[PDB]
Amino acid sequence: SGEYPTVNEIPVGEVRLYQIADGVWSHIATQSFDGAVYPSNGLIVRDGDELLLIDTAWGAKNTAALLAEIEKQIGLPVTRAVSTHFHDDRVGGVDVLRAAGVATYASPSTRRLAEAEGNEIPTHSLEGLSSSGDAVRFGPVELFYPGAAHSTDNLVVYVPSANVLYGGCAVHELSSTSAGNVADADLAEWPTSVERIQKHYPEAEVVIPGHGLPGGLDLLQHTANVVKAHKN
Ligand SMILES: C[C@@H](c1cccc2c(-c3ccc(CS(C)(=O)=O)c(F)c3)c(C(=O)O)[nH]c12)N1C[C@H](CN2CC(N)C2)OC1=O
Ligand SMILES: [Zn+2]
Ligand SMILES: [Zn+2]
Repeated sequence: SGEYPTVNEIPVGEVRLYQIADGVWSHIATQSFDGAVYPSNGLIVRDGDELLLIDTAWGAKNTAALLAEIEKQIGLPVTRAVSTHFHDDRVGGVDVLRAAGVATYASPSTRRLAEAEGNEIPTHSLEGLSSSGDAVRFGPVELFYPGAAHSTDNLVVYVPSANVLYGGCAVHELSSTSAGNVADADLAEWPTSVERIQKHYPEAEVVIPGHGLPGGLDLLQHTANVVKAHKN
């Protein structure tokens, strides 16, 4: 009833949307992994009379449910999707998207990693993002490569019309107590990558993590704090 959704308020196998700003929503879904249940976020950005999707809903059935939820709540077609790194919470569901008319994109680094690990593979490569600090425009968003953090390929997304910073899994929520799933992370570089985000997007008003609650700019510093203490 208007609070940011959590695993306790999303019915089994469903997806919820949350209005972030004019023409900006997050999507929230839950998934099981290694015997525990986790939420995850993605983004939806209005692109004229179409929608840009950032990240899948962590699995094929969740991503089908996402599309249905968008049709119900928004009613504009999703025409393009970007996955912000190679893990299943970002790309699992790309095959569903691709069979629903959505053109799927990711960096060449994400595509290589997804292929190597047996995850679903976005169709199109996003050039111009291979060097730390790189940024490109993609419809109504800017895509930014901050450097290695949660993964070596992680991208962040900025919505300049609304000053919304979608950090993806490079950014953690304020309640976090450790740096999440660090299997593919660079803990030593991650603070430097977060500093790059803070320097590039100082006017961000909303910051959305890859998992958990949105907040303000403090999510960035909090992230650096939890990563440095996880590494220690
Ligand atoms: C599919 C993905 C994955 C699965 C399950 C949980 C998470 C988590 C995760 C997020 C938050 C918390 C709570 S908190 C910050 O701790 O308070 C938390 F507890 C965990 C994150 C993240 O942090 O983004 N992601 C996860 N995967 C899979 C993976 C395995 N790799 C692939 C091989 N190369 C080995 O690595 C990863 O990220
Ligand atoms: Zn990940
Ligand atoms: Zn994640």
